Amino acid sequence: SGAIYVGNYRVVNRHLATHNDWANLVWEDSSRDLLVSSTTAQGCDTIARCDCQTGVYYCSSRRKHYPVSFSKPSLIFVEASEYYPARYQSHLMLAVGHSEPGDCGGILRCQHGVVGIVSTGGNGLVGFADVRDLLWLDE
Ligand SMILES: NC(=O)[C@H]1CCCN(C(=O)C2(c3ccnn3C(F)(F)F)CC2)C1
Ligand SMILES: [Zn+2]
Repeated sequence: SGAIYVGNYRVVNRHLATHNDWANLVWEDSSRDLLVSSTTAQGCDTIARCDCQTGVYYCSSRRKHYPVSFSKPSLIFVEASEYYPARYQSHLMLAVGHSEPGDCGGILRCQHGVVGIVSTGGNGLVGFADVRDLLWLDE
C-alpha cells in the first residue's frame, strides 16, 4: 500500500483505490494503474520533472529503501493477476529489485522529487508507474 500526497491530491494504484477515492475522484487510467482523488489537507510530496533513470524506492516487504537504475516509461506486457487481464501497461518503468504482493504504492524518488509508485513485481523485477508527465498535479 502507499500513496503520493501532492497539493490537494492523493495518487494511488488504481487497483488499491478505496470507496472514498472513487467518491472524490479527480482522474483515473486503467492502462497506467493510476487513480487520483481529492484531499482536504495539503500534502508534502513534490513531483520530479526530469528524465532521471536512477533513484531510490521503498519496499514494504523488506522495510528498506533500495537504490535502483530504471528504464524509461514504456508500454510493457504485464501478466495476468487478480487485478488485470494479461495486458499492456503504459508509462511503466522496470528495475531489478524485490517487489511482492503488498509492495504497490511504495514511492520511487530521484534528486528532483517523486518519480512514481510501485505497480508491478516478481522475478527480481519491480515496475513503477511514472507520474512525471502529469503536470497538473502541481496546480
Ligand atoms: N499493475 C499491474 O498490472 C499489477 C497488478 C497486480 C499484479 N501485478 C504484479 O506484478 C504482481 C502482483 C500481484 C500482487 N501484487 N503484485 C505486485 F505488483 F506487487 F508485484 C506480481 C504479480 C501487476
Ligand atoms: Zn530526477
